[PDB]
Amino acid sequence: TADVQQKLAELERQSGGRLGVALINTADNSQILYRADERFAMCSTSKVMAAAAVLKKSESEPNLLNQRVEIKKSDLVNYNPIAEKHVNGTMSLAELSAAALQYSDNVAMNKLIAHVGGPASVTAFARQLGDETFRLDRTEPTLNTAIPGDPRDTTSPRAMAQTLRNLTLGKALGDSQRAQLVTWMKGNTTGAASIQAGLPASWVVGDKTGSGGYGTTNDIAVIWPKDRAPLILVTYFTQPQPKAESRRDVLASAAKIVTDGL
Ligand SMILES: *C(=O)[C@@H](NC(=O)/C(=N\OC)c1csc(N)n1)[C@@H]1N[C@H](C(=O)O)[C@H](CS)CS1
Repeated sequence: TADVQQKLAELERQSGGRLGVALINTADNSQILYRADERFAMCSTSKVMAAAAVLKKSESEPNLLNQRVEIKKSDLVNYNPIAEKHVNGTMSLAELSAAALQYSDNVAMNKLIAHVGGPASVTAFARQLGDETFRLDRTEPTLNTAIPGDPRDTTSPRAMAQTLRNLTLGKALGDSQRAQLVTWMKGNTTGAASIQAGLPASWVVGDKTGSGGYGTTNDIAVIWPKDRAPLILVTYFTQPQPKAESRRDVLASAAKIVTDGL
């Protein structure tokens, strides 16, 4: 629609920030892009890549997901809703992926990064997927700084949508891993107010939210509307003021504007 671009434009200005958007309609492989080629701080939406990178590995390491991992009281960071229940205990990689994807647990992310060899190797996995834009550079919690102009821990809407389609729908992962990722994302607890709040209440959403400094509010989602082919929707939104508040409603409006007619 001619209007869509102009609507996202006004949405962006009224919202007073920088709005990145990339929608893939698997019905006709069409796309809606808005600043789809600019870098945005990923924030916790980065957690999908790390877990996917662990999933990839398990394909070539029968278990891997069952390996236990020590939760040291030293490990705790700023947001630890599941790990904190296992200090001086362990959690499987399967349990950390789940905890990272569905509760945005920051310790589990750090564990995931650990077991794939640091952020550079998670980036190396993105390259094995043909994603040339994704870069993980830091650990939790500092990778969420979202300091403007910084390129650390960023990607583009276009890159992340194609990648997320490859992971949840395509063949980046074996059939069993693909299904596990989708179950995990389908079970997220943090997304109710972001992409999902812009869709009909009946559609099924698997999403990973992200938030960070400068009012940065992100969400990346695979969507299965009833009686339709799925959509991949990346919405990234960032703000000038370092202490600007989150704006999850911006992401819902964006999802609102790009699905009108679907
Ligand atoms: C990841 O992007 C996730 N949050 C964090 O990583 C947090 N801090 O790291 C800098 C954090 C602070 S409070 C909190 N709940 N998380 C994003 N935060 C949102 C949110 O609504 O706060 C959800 C967690 S409910 C996941 S996204």
